Amino acid sequence: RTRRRAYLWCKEFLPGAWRGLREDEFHISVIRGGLSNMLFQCSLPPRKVLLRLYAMVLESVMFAILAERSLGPKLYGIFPQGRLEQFIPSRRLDTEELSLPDISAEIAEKMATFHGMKMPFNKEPKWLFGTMEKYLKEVLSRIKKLHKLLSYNLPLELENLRSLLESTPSPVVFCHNDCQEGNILMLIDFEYSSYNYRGFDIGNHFCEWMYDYSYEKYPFFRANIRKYPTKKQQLHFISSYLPAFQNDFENLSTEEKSIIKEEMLLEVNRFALASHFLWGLWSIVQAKISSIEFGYMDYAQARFDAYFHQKRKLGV
Amino acid sequence: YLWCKEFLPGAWRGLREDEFHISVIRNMLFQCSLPKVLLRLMVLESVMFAILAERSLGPKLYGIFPQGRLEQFIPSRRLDTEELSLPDISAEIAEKMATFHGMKMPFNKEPKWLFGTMEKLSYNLPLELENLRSLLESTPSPVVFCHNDCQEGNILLLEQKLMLIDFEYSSYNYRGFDIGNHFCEWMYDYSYEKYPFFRANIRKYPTKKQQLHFISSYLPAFQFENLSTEEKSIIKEEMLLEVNRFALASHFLWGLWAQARFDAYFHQKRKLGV
Ligand SMILES: Nc1ncnc2c1ncn2[C@@H]1O[C@H](COP(=O)(O)OP(=O)(O)O)[C@@H](O)[C@H]1O
Repeated sequence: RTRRRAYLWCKEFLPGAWRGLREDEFHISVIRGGLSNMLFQCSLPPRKVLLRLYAMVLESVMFAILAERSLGPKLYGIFPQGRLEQFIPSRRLDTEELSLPDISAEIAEKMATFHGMKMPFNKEPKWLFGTMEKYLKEVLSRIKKLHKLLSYNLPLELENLRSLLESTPSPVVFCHNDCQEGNILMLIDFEYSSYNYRGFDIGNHFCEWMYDYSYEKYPFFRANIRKYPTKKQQLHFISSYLPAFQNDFENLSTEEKSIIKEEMLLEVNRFALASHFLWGLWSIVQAKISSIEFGYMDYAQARFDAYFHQKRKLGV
Repeated sequence: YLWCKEFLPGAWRGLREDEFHISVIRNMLFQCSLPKVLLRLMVLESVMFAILAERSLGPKLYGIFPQGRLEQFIPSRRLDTEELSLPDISAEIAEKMATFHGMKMPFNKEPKWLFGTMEKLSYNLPLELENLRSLLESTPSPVVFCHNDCQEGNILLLEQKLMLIDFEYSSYNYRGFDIGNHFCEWMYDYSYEKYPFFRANIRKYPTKKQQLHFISSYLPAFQFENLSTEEKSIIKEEMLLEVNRFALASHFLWGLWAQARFDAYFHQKRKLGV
């Protein structure tokens, strides 16, 4: 029987009707069936709950806290396999919805709210170039494809970037770091969340207009470089973002306002380069150490070609 | 620090060593301050500490990472044993311990922690835990979010005079245990300079009157407690059985891996009827 454990958690953690409720009447339905996150719609007929099984205290102290602040589902029980999580009738929102004005703004301000937070995690801005440096080292028909990636001269370019981004001031704030369409229901899943350059969070969100992972045929993803936010679009994100992040912002002069936004367009767009390089690196390492399923070298090539395309567009 | 400078905001990022001074206090406790925070050197306790922190009924939480934590330094002395009997303190601890109980928490609601922990000289035991289980296996006591460690040296008289800290042991448990365990603490002084570091007295244990002025403060801060005076007495009487029998749990379990807490457990065994 599929419900093998399941019943045992829901009876034990959820109070009231779940307290006595016999096994003959435990109704569970699968929602997502993953190798490192299975989802389940356990209920009774808190009437329904979301079971989510399969160094990191981060994305569980995080989840808790957002459940305290009404900005995430409630935490109805936690245990070393997963958690029982409030069910909210909801769905992942697909890549094509991100450009909507309705949804875009919201995300911009929610990401501003997120960056606003002050949290009990390491504040040393290590995550970005510490991870990238580790992966580049690690890296050094597949055998074939890797060469074409490595022929780009990744070690050099990585310091070319270190240079470029070190010239680009970006405030250090608690970033989500994976703010793409499949993590917005409300903004969820903090696997890779940490303190980081705000630039990365945004630019990585922009990069994310290009890639759709809703896929069951290899390579399991689609890339549309002609789908990155336009200038007007970017600005508009930033201008739903700034007033949600700086209380002082709305009363600045237009030269002040305009100067910021001008400077922030440069910021997030140079950081978008980091998103291509980080994830490009990440993907290659997964083409080896992955029990998941995806087209990781293809994804790599996609991320890298963007990266070189990207930096031609910027001209520096 | 590292650790401190790694996690704290402001001047802390700019600090160096030597330029920072900690100060040992008790695994270990520490006391770090600028040229102040508590340094305590897994996931499940972190989730716990933070939620409590978030409900502003704990010290502030600044850092949390695998082998430890960084907390609000809360200017105060800790109470000593003799203060506990004070009608005013005892009452406040009863109102505090009550809310701490009425909190929803994301953990196991089947009391396993109690029996489980005990499982985990000439005193030949386990067959004693067997009565101790069966007996308490009867006693109905509503489950709640228990502190599991209400000693004087865990209650701060800060400079509503007090709040409670140090919840390393804060499981879900039978209400009887928490309340009862606190009562057992009136009997144990963890002062005394000489060996064996403590003094004890079965007479300092709260009387019928004392533990009642206590449990009549706790029920309002829990419970509408408009209910008839006769319904309140039945609630009180009710709870005494539970409180005092579950005080045997207190004694016994407190054979932390010397301290003849047993001598008392056998005592309240005669005194109880069972
Ligand atoms: N609290 C919740 N209540 C109801 N449905 C949820 C909840 N969280 C996630 N889901 C469902 O799961 C999908 C997203 O799952 P997600 O957690 O992003 O995947 P993964 O399990 O691989 O990390 C959405 O389509 C949504 O319907």
